[PDB]
Amino acid sequence: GTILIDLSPDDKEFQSVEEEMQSTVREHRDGGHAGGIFNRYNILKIQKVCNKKLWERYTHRRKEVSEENHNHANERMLFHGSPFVNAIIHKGFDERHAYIGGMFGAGIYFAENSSKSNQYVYGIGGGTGCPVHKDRSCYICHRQLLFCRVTLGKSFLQFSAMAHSPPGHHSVTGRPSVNGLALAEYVIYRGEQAYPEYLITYQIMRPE
Ligand SMILES: O=C1OCCN1c1ccc(-c2nc3ccccc3c(=O)[nH]2)cc1
Ligand SMILES: [Zn+2]
Repeated sequence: GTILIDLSPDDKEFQSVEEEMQSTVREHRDGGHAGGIFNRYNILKIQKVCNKKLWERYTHRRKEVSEENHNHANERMLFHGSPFVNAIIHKGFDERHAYIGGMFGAGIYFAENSSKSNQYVYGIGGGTGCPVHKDRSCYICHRQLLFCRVTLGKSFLQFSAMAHSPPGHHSVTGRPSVNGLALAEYVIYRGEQAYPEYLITYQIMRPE
């Protein structure tokens, strides 16, 4: 049921999604171990992910959350990196896409920093890196991230350096409490609370 529509680089929508990718790169405390060493990306393609059934599943849950939270879905656009991006865009998010060992429990994790999601493209901790060269910092191989619409609802705030949401909450927010430059990360515990809106194909770029 999924079709992928290419955006033109001239399209304002391409440009605004690219800007969110590039502008939310940061340095990571692993010195690039998981995701590679880079300050920016080479964006190769941005595609809109269109699936009516998955969209309706998302908006149905969004309305339920909204109604439980004074008509406020608390919807964000957030990055998700996973070796399972291809399954996600066809079948939707579900329990198989959860990070069982995540610091906020077994849920599906999203980041404000694109560079954080980039650390997960080849698996937890970058796995063994790219399939072709076994390099977590590969500058040749094409990578993919999702830029997703995510319903947070009432989000449980965790200050810090598939399970259930905390009672009375629809998500968890992981607030950075140490690294002053890090943006927030978020966890949802139901696949229906995220829609994979854009598929971004890119390379990390070797700094000069
Ligand atoms: O453990 C896994 O088995 C199935 C799939 N998976 C997985 C784990 C973590 C991530 C991931 N974890 C994050 C943690 C924090 C912030 C972003 C992310 C992010 O974009 N992705 C994605 C998928
Ligand atoms: Zn490679």
